[PDB]
Amino acid sequence: HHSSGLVPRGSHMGSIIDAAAAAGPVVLMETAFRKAVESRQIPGAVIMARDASGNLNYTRCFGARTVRRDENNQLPPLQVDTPCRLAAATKLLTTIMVLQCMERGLVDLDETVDRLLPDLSAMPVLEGFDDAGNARLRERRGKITLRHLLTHTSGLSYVFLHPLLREYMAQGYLQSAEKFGIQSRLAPPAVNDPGAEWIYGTNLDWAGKLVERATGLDLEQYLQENICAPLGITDMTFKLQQRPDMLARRADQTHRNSADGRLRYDDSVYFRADGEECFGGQGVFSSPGSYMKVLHSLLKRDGLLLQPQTVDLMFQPALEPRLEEQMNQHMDASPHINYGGPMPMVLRRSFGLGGIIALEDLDGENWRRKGSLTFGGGPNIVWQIDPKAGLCTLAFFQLEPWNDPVCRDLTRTFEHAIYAQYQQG
Ligand SMILES: CCC(C)(C)C(=O)O[C@H]1C[C@@H](C)C=C2C=C[C@H](C)[C@H](CC[C@@H](O)C[C@@H](O)CC(=O)O)[C@H]21
Repeated sequence: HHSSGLVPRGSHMGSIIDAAAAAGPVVLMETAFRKAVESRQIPGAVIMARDASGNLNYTRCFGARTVRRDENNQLPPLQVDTPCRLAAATKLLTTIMVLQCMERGLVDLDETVDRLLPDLSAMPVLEGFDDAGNARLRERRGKITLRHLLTHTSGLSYVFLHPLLREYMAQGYLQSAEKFGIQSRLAPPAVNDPGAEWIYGTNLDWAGKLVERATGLDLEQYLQENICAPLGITDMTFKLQQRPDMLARRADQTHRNSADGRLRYDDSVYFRADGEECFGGQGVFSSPGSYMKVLHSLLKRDGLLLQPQTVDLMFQPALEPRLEEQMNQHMDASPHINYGGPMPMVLRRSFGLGGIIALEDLDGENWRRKGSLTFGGGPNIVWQIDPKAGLCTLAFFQLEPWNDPVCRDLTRTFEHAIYAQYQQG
């Protein structure tokens, strides 16, 4: 029997083991993250999950925001409020800003870009190269609309992804299209006509210019007034170099070397210069906490950023059958790029406004459902919103290259565990 005036706890090996039940999925998953930090496989990570109701409000932070030791010879922690490089996780923010312009009657999604982006309309299509080493350029067929930009179906690509453009750079055509070591996302030509194929490209850099020109505000000021202010966010900016308080606390980028799998400090150009202009495809710095506030508002359909019916538009498959099948073919054949991060490498998908849409359940009732929206950012950041499950999640790393196996595996383990314990319906 228990001791007088003391709580009856476990008094021997039998009842102490039985004092608490076995470890559930989330506890086991946290141990995997702690082991990855301890064994030096990752620098650190922040993982977050929320439902609409508020009953799920889960945030865990592991490890360091850098591999560089501080003034006290320590590795400072990656925190929920640590300023991080979002890279392509910026695209969701820019998509929201575009849709607000639509709501306010400043733009129409199906109007051609010619009016606000005559500099894009005038850009030719790079068809190939001549034998002497000269670009063969031609006129675009059909018009680019704002909806082509939001769905990556405009004909635009990225220089570091398409072979025609990689050659274009090698020939010296983009020597003068860069400042502070940051290359312009507006200078390079298109590689196809609009509507022809899904191609990942500088579409949101152009869409951000459209927002600036539609509103008469620079994207930074538009961001502050229309996304940050309504959510009470004070640390989300294109202009990190103008915020000494964020600079003093920011993450460093870490890179994993292909040869020995070791983590090294990545002296990224993006952390020493903001660049002259706001690039809505890649340019925002923020904390995981503030990014989750964006995801959560969208999940809740609380009208703080967009009207609920406009948010619903983001989750609708935007691609006609021909493009849907071409995008899926491309993505299935490109696991070395892997736009979908932790998702199964073969999956029926479409593209919405702001990310990839799952057209089927990822694993029946165990994980993300049909209708879920997702994308990511370079440093292994992955976000998703799942209206059917009533969940949104984010996994924030500051580690390149994209599609790192350790990060992807941990991210999958995180989501699986959260869905197993907390998914509803
Ligand atoms: C500039 C990087 C960008 C496009 C904003 C970005 O976040 O896309 C990420 C997001 C992810 C969902 C899909 C991606 C598709 C293709 C790439 C492997 C890309 C990461 C490339 C990056 O590791 C190297 C660049 O940073 C080079 C440069 O900036 O010149 C990666």
